[PDB]
Amino acid sequence: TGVTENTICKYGYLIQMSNHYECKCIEGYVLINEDTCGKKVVCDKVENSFKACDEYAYCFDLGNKNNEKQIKCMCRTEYTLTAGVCVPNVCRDKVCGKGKCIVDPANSLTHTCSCNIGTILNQNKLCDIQGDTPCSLKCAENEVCTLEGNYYTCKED
Repeated sequence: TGVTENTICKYGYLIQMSNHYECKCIEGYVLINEDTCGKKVVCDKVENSFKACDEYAYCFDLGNKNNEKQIKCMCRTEYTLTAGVCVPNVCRDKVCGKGKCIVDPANSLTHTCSCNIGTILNQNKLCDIQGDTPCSLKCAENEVCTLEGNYYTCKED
């Protein structure tokens, strides 16, 4: 199973889309897993290899028959680039319309689309249908569900 209403996001907070929950990271952090974030690290040392450097990305160093550092921010294993951002392999060059491609929690072998609020998912797994999903987050004390762009999130009053 992926992110649910009771999922705890390490160094991140819960957001709600039309048909799924997701974890979004605190300032200065990026996603390692669906529910885990780590500090965004600058890839400028071999000592920093495999540290978080972007969403689903970690620092990677190449020894191209060299002694110099050849380091870049690379998609973690089981992830690949799509539209300039690392995505799950099941999301390789997949489109969602008004939504975000994710791993399908009901079947890890396929992808699905987490649709922006105001759009629901069509039977072809495209976010191109107009529907309004109510907010189902459990917000903390002195907090209220707030629509921030494409996703609901709990915000302070």
